[PDB]
Formats: sequence, C-alpha cells, structure tokens
Amino acid sequence: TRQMILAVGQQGPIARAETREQVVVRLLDMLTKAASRGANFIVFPELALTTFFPRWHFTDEAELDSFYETEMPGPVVRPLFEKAAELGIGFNLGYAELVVEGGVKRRFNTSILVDKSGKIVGKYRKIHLPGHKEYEAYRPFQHLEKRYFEPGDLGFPVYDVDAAKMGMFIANDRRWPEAWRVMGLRGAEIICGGYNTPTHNPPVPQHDHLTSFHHLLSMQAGSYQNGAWSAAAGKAGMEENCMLLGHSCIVAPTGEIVALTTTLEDEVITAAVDLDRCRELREHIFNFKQHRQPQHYGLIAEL
Amino acid sequence: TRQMILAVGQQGPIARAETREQVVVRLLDMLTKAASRGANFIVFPELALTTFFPRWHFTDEAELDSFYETEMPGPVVRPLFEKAAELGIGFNLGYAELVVEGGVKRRFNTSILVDKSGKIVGKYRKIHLPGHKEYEAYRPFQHLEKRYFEPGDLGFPVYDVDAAKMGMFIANDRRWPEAWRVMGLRGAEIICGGYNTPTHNPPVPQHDHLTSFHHLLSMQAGSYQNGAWSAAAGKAGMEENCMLLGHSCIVAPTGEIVALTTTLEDEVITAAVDLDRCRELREHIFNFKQHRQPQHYGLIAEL
Amino acid sequence: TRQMILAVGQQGPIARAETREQVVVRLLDMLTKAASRGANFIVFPELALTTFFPRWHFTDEAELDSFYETEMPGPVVRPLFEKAAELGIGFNLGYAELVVEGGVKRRFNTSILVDKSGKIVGKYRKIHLPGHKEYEAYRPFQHLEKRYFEPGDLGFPVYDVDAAKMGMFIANDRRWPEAWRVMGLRGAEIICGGYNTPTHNPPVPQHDHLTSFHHLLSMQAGSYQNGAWSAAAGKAGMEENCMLLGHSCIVAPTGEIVALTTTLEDEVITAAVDLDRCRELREHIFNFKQHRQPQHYGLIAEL
Amino acid sequence: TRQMILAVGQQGPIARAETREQVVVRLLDMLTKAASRGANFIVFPELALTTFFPRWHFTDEAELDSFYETEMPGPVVRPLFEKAAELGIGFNLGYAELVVEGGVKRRFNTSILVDKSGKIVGKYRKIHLPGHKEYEAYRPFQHLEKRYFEPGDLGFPVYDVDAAKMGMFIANDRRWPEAWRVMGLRGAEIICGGYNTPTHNPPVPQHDHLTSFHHLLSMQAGSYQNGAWSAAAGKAGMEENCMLLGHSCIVAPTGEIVALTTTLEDEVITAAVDLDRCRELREHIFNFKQHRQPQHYGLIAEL
Ligand SMILES: NC(=O)N[C@H](Cc1ccccc1)C(=O)O
Ligand SMILES: NC(=O)N[C@H](Cc1ccccc1)C(=O)O
Ligand SMILES: NC(=O)N[C@H](Cc1ccccc1)C(=O)O
Ligand SMILES: NC(=O)N[C@H](Cc1ccccc1)C(=O)O
Repeated sequence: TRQMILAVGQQGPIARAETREQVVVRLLDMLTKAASRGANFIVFPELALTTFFPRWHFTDEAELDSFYETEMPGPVVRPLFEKAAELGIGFNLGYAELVVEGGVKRRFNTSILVDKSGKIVGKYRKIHLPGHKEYEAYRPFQHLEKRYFEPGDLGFPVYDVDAAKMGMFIANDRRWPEAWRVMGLRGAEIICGGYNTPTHNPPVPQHDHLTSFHHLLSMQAGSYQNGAWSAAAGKAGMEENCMLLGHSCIVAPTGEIVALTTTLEDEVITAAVDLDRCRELREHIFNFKQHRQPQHYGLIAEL
Repeated sequence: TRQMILAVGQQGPIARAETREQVVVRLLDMLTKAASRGANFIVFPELALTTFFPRWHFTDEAELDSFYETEMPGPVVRPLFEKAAELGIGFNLGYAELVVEGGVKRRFNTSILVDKSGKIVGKYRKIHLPGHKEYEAYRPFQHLEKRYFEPGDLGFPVYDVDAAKMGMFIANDRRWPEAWRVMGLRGAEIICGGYNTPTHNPPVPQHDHLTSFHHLLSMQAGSYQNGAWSAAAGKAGMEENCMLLGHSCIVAPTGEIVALTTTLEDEVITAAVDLDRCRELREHIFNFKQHRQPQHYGLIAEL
Repeated sequence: TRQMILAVGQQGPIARAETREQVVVRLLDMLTKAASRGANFIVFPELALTTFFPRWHFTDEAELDSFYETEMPGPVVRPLFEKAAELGIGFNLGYAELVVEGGVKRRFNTSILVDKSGKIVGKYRKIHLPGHKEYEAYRPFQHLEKRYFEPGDLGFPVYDVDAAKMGMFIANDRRWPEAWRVMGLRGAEIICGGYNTPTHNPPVPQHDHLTSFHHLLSMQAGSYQNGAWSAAAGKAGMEENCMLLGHSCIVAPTGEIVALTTTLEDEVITAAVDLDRCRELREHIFNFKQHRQPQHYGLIAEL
Repeated sequence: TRQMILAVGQQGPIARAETREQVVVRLLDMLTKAASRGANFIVFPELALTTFFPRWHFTDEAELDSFYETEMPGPVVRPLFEKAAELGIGFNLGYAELVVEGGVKRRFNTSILVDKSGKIVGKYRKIHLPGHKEYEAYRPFQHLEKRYFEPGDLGFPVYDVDAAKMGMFIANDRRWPEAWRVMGLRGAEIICGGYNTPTHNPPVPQHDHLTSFHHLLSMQAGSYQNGAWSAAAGKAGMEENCMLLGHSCIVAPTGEIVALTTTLEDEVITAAVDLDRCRELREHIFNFKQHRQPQHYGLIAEL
C-alpha cells in the first residue's frame, strides 16, 4: 500500500536570547506529539534552532558565528535524534551550517533528512538565496541571506528515507519551479522544507496582503505539476518585532491542501500519505517520459 | 506606451457541422465588442475554428483533413483580420494547421499572434500533446491529439506584438512550468493561449471535480513565478455531448486573477494591463539574473 | 485548555445491494482508525447506512420503507455504539428515520450526536430539503427528498456533547446562513454534518464545475461568520451511476480549512480542535451582543 | 433591459488635509473612465470624501464635524452628480452624514445610490459598527466608529436604480449574513458598497494575514447564498500611516469573483452584468419560497 503519516511541526517565534536547549525542548514536544498521532516523519522549519538572524547586520563575526552549528548533531541537539529513533519518527531539520574547508569558512542555510532510526540520510543546502548582501537603511528589518550564506553546492538531491523518496527545499526555494522539477525528475514522492517568511516585504510592500497566497500557490503548484506530496513548516508569529507567516501545510500530489495550521505558535498537523497516489499524475497527465520534449527546454539550463 | 487593455474571447461550443463562416461571425462579434470596451488585443481559444475533432477516432484521412487550415488566413477567415486592423485590436487565434512539404503532410495544433494592424507577427505549435495514441473502446470520447498532431517544432518563442512582448501556449502547455519558464527567460510580458478541457477525464476521473482548480492553479502559478500577465481563452460548454471547461481568465503578474468568465457560451472579458507591473516580480523576488543557479537545473534539459 | 481531536469519516459509495451490516463494518473501521489517531469524535455522512435512495422513484412503499431505520440503534448498528463507548470516541450518524405517530408514517432525513460513552445526546431532522416531490423524466437521476422526507420538526438545536457544544446540519442545510446563525446564537462551538452531493445538477448543470467551490464556500463562510469549528462528511464516488462530491473537511472558526479529504472512498481525516479558539471571533469582530441590531432582521423570520 | 456593465472605483489613500475638491477630481476621473468602458453604474468606497478619520481619538467636536457632510450634494460634490447624469452612469457614494434635528446632532456612516440621471434614489446608514467605544492607548491607530456614528435607522432597504434592484452595505456590514439576507429577501439583484479595512487588527492581529481571505469570503458567500451580483469598492493603500486592504471586487450571483483590483491606488474595474443570472440560484437551489422554513429562524430576530 505504501502508506505513512506525514507531520509538520510549525514553530512559534524563537527569541534572540532563546537557547538551543530551550528550542530542542519545543522540538521534542512536537515530535513526540506527532508520533503519538501516528506520524512516521515530521518536517520542521528552516533555521529551526535559532531566531532568524539574517534580519540584522552583524559587525562582530564571533556574534554571527554563534548562530551556526559546527556539529550535527551536537550534544544539545542529540536528544532530538535519540527521541526520533526511540519513537520511530524521522524528521527534516533546518539550521545554519558552518564548516571550514581549505582555509575558507563556509556558511550554508542547511536542512537534513533523518530517518526513523535517527540517522542522517541526506543533506541539502539552500540554492536560492533571497534578500541582499549589504545593509540597507530603508528596510525596517534586513534579510541578509546573501551575506550570511553562499548558494548551496549539493544541487537538488532526492534521498531514500525509510520507504519514501524525499527531496528537500528551503524557504525561498519553494517559489522556483526549477527546484521542484529537478527533484520531480529524480522521482521524489515527497518534497518538504521549512520557511521564515515575513508578512512584510520592504522592496515590494504592495504584495504584503498576498504573502499567504504566494506561499500556498507555490506549494500547491509544485505538488500538482510534479505529482508529489509536499509539506512546508514555517516558523511564524512576531519574532523580534518582525511578523512571520504561518499557514504551514501538507499538500497532496494533486495540489490539494490536506492539512493547514491556523495558529502562529508551535503547532503540529498530520495527514495520511499514500506514496502510490503520485501515480495519478505521474503515469498520466504528467507522465514525463511520454509528454516532455526536453529539446525545447534548453534555455532553462543555460548559464 | 506601457498601458493597454487585454481581452479574452471565450467560445461556446462549435458543432461538428458548424461552418468556419459561422464561427468567424462569432469571433467578429467578440472582437468588435472587446474593441468597443477598450481592448487592443483579444485572446481566442485553441482550435477556435472547428469543433474539437480530436475527440473522435477517424478512419478517413479526407474527413480528418477537413478540420485543418491549408492557408492562414483564407477567404473565410480574412474578415476577422480586416476587422482587427480596422478597429486596432490584435488577437491570438488557435487552429489546426496542415502543411504539405514535398508530398509530406505535417499536422500541428497551432496558434498565431496578430497585431492591431491585422498582420501575423508570430506563430507557435503545441509542444505538449495530452491524451493517448490509439483508440480506447472504454472512453465516452477519445483524445487523440498525439495521433492528429506532431509536437511543435518552433520551441516557445516570444514575439513583439505592437508594444508588448507576448508568448503563446496552447491548452495542455499551461500545466508545464518549462513552457512558462522558457518564455519567462525570453522576457514575455504577456503569456496567452486557449484551451479545450473536458471536465471529465476517462483514465483519471477522480480528478474531475478539480478541473477548474487545476486550470486556474496552472495559470496563477505560471504568471506569478515568471512575473507575467497571462490569459487563457477556453471553448466551453456541451460540445458534441462532451462538457468543456469554462473559467476563461486574465491574470496579473502576481498570479492574481483579475477577470473570469462565468458562462459556458461566447463571452468577452477585459482587464487593464500595465506592462511595467512585471517589474514587481522580475526586478525583485524573481530577479532571474540575481537568484537563479542554472548550473543545477541541467536535468530539466536532458533528453 | 478545552482541546480535543475532531475527525471526519468520509464514505465511498454504498451500493443499493450493500447491507447495513457491511456498511457498519466500514463505519467501525473508520471510527477505530480515528480513535487510534487521537480523535474523540468522528463525523459520518448524511444517510450513512444506505445508498442515496432519493435518486429513484419508488412505486412499492414496502421497498421505500426498507431504507429507513425504525430503531436507533438496532441490533445491526449496535456494534458501532459499543465501539464508540469502548474507545471513547463519539460520532455524528446520519440515517433515514421512520416513525409512526398518531396514525401517520413520519419520515425524516435524520442525524444524531453520540458521546464518548456511546449514548445518544441529541437528534436533528433535516429542515432544508432540496430537490423535488414528483418524478421528473428530464433528470438522469432524481432527487426526491421532498417526496421521501418531511421538513425537520426539531428546529436547530445545540447539544452538550461531552465537553463541547455541538450543532448539527444535514447536507443542503449547510448552504443556508439561517441554520448556521441559529446554532451560532445558541453558542455552538462545533457545527457538523454530512452530505450526498452529486457533482451534476440537472436543473442548473452550468454550475457543475463549481460543486466543490460551493460546498467549501458554504462551510468556510458558516464557520467564520459564527466563529465555529465545522466539519462535513460526504459520501462520495460513483454510487449507482451517480458521481458524488468528496472534499470532506474540517474548518476552523476563522473559516480556514484545516483538513480535507482527497480520495472518493472511505477516508478519515482529523484535526486538533481548541474550543477557546471560537473567542477570537465571538468576543471581537463577531461579538454578537455588541454588534448585532436584531431590530433590523425581522424579515428573515417572517413566515 | 436586463443587461448592464457594473464598475467599481477603488480609491487610493485620501490624506487628512486632502480637500473634497481634490477627491472629487479623483472620483470624476474614475467615473469618466468607467463610462468610457461601458459602465452604467460605478460603486465607490465607504466614506469616500475624506481620510478614514475614525482612526483618531478626537477631543474637539468642531474638528470631528469637519469630516461630515451637512448637505448632499453640496457645491463641491455637485460636479460628480452632473457628470453622472451627463455620461449616463449612476454611482454608490459613501460619506459621513451630519444631521441637525431640533438642535440635536445625528451622525451616520452613510451611502447613497444615484441613478444614471444623476438623481439620488436611495440611502442607507451603516448598521454594523465595528471597533471600540473608548480610546485604547495600546493601539497604533484607533477605530472609534461606535463613538462617531449611530447605528443606521433605515434598515437594509433595496431600491430601484434605473433597471436594477440594488441594495447597499457598508464595510463591516458585508461580514454579516443578516444584512445580505434581508436584501436578498427583498429581491436585490445587486448588493454593493465600499470599505476601509486595515490589514492590521490590534485586538486580534493573529488574523492579519487573513484580511483578504475574510473580505473575499464574505463577498463570495453573500452573493452565492442570495443569488445576487455584488461589488465592493475599497479605499486602499497607506493612508495616514495605516495600511488599508485593496482587492476591490465584482462578484457573480454564483459567488464567483469576476473582476478584482490588483493595485492600492485609484483603480477602475468593470464586469458585464445580466440581472437574469440571479435566477440560476433564486429559482432553484435558493428558491426562498420553496425551501426556507422561517418558523425556525426566530432566534435571529430576537432582540
Ligand atoms: N527564508 C526565506 O527564504 N524567506 C523568503 C522571504 C523573502 C521573499 C522575498 C525577498 C526577501 C525575503 C521566502 O521566499 O519565503
Ligand atoms: N486541449 C487540451 O490540451 N486539453 C487538456 C485536457 C486533458 C488533460 C489530460 C489528458 C487528456 C486531456 C488540457 O491539459 O487542458
Ligand atoms: N443531500 C443533499 O441535500 N444534497 C444537496 C445537493 C442538491 C443541490 C441542489 C438541488 C438538489 C440537490 C446539497 O445541497 O448538498
Ligand atoms: N470600515 C470598516 O467597517 N472596517 C472593518 C474592519 C474592522 C474589523 C474588526 C474590527 C475593527 C475594524 C471591516 O469589517 O471591514
């Protein structure tokens, strides 16, 4: 039957002074609650271990580095992995990754897939970085992702997580059809990730009231056109004076939203998932092999 | 000159024996009404000169050929072009194209762009052909496009139509992000086309109640993610005992539906279009040059 | 905290020859699955024990009567109540009620609320009967609810079901704001019911493609304007050659759909429910006592 | 004569010191453009002659009074009426009404219907006043409508405007089914009005991202359940540092949105209206006389 129960663990705000230990307690509670409701996997938000630090311009590099993980998992996060293995529930965790390679301090906006045995099965590094690189005074709050992270270097992989083929996306990635399609072409049955999406956009404020719409539209369209179940976990609420979007969701291969959060705090939602459901699209209206004419899509891949 | 009024001329059913002369009378009426309401361009349906013949299994090539145009325009369709020039309103007309090359017949599901001077300024040939190849006895109506048409050989071009950069899609094409993206990368400000979409799908009837949803979801996502205005003109209603989807629409570059038809007969809808609105997406959240990482999209173009 | 887990048990078709015993097996499976996922209450469809008989014109009264329950519960349905008490999960069951009073054979389209102790806490009889009274040859299938049922005589009550105030609606009732408002004025925190909604409407077929839209619009609007959680359980799929609408759902007091079914078969969905959530609407934007001016609504109650 | 073209003239912000003469220039422009595109009636916003003054806590009655109209029309607004008669296009204008009766001041949030001859044919006074009564220090902006306006005393009338039966609602009124229903029971074919809806709500900010949703949900449900065309004209944009909702719209009696504004400035949208379309709902699924059971709706009218 190839069935499972997918869950999404939305997070309420994470204060700048909130410790990773405190955040892990909140993550543990949601993972535990999810498991008790039958979930075999739970998706957590992007950069789920800290406040969304890209909203500030840092002058002290040591301060910036404090928001990154140099180990995964480290002693502080270890408990989450142990509980995942115990209860047999995998998860997708987003965090800031700092790794020194060949004399370079590399920083990535990262996410990992952990199976029901508590083992890291795959990693993904955010490829589409939104925002800017330099401080901009006209903004009530910054979004320096291009300053704090370099574009991911692992491409868009699809991993075998227990019985499912899963692909990861991180926040802004969900808005790019290329990210979805590459993973769709790689057979992803589930495409999931998290996000920190302020409901106010300094550059184009006239789209503020469409924040929920644009988020859900991207999730629904991606799922439908690739015949993939999808899930998006947001960190929402008023975090350090910046309102973040909620509406975390789980979407069927038809693009139908099957589960949606309604609060702006830590919230768990679940939905029954039949991996064979993807066939309704992938063996018919979106039977890639039978319908696609790649000879005409060259421009999409031009450098 | 960055302002204009776009119109969609949805068609009601076209009977198997309804003549092109009769159909041209209907098209003339809609183009004339669109112009009277300020429109400078009107989008018509896919295969807008005949009934949707791909629903039948033909056994006589002469009968099949009767539904194709050997010239564009011929004496029968010429009046539409003359009226377009007269009133200063261009149009997108879909039709079945039959070409004879050195004794070889080429068949395409085609659409053309005509400017406000009544001159053909661009052509497109359906690349994504839906349906099946052989007669399937269980179906109340067939969908043999793969047998009656060859996949388009013009790619997804974008043409200058008066003061706008316009790209064309034909029916099923609207569900493929690759089609939208290629035209998006080519700077299309308006992406338009028509469609004949039965509200019943024999192989996957469990999606029948989602026909409107999938159609609108595709139009909205495509527009939003490419920062393009879009329009889709359907031929709707009970045509030869098969119910076709209505909900013809005009969409803003934000993915917002600005105009929608509510009947299943010939119906004109219009909407004010500012070509500079595209910038809200294309110079920011979807600033292609600044955010895309094409080195990771290669799989999309692999044959 | 006043929290609970609400569930909806959508039904696939029920054949005319399917026995109540067989249907009870299907109901038991969904109630059991719901309970295992934490649900404390599950909503079942309207007339959930038989095929939707109003689609046929009966000449034999004995045949018609066979579709009605003269006992509730009877030996056949007893198991459902016993399992509800055992697992501590209440339910809303719809069925055809036949009762002889004062020499009259009374027929109602009925629904009951059963608490987690397996006890019937309240009854409701469908007040808004759609359809017609006499056979109509132009219809591919009838909808003789006005012939087979008399309008409910219990008004729109709200009952205490365990820790929640619950109101019942039956199918067509969900489209009437009066039904929702009366129960809203009676403090309902949850408003639930089921439905058999063909996706084809003989009288006004031009609305067929809007069947899902009209259903969800009614559920969403009712919940929002009354600050009530709501749930609708449909019996969907191809039942005796008539396609019935799916999209069973659970909706928050804000009108946000939090759970939705995607198949057309027996399907269980659940959602976490916080009864205090109603306050976000009922103590503010929809604070009835502070905002309503009943002196101007008289016409709504005029006979 | 059952056909017409309805228009909505959405307004951008109106500054505190912006004069009525300047505002009339803006209204004239929209009414003129609507007429040039075929409209015979244009709906304008609630309190369309001034900034939304209820956002402030007034301490000087003379200052408060300055935002009200003592006559309608006065010399300043007269030009709009003359142009309406000239071009043959009626309108719905919202404004603050100040009436002096035997030394007693009466204050109302009012709207009037003017026909294509420039004659006032109907008035309505906002019955559902949102917000609070006293100054609340924590709010970035107040909403003291309950202090500056008395609930309307004209009920929810329906007037003959040229060839259409039209009913009026004002802002918050659109969220109350009782308002729509009374006009529905009175045969309204078009129910219209305007609004000033901040995208931020101080007491319940957790619904901020749902502002568009709740607005459109109310318009769609109201239209559908009363089989009425509807239109809502908002005054949108950043007005005096408070962001107001846009998404002005025209809706079919099916609840389908046929036209929607996408900017936050003065914007005209139009849509073809067939008054007989109402029959699709009112002579069938919502045939009031045949389906309603008012003897059970009594609680709705109880004082
Ligand atoms: N975390 C993250 O990527 N957030 C962005 C929000 C954003 C949009 C546009 C410009 C800047 C920032 C998102 O795409 O959801
Ligand atoms: N004309 C056209 O392309 N019609 C198809 C409908 C379709 C879908 C799937 C299978 C067969 C046919 C469309 O994509 O709108
Ligand atoms: N069971 C039930 O009430 N079904 C009706 C479907 C219907 C609509 C209109 C006319 C006739 C029948 C419903 O309102 O969902
Ligand atoms: N002008 C107007 O009525 N505005 C209100 C917005 C509102 C809601 C709730 C509380 C306060 C204010 C509206 O209902 O659209």
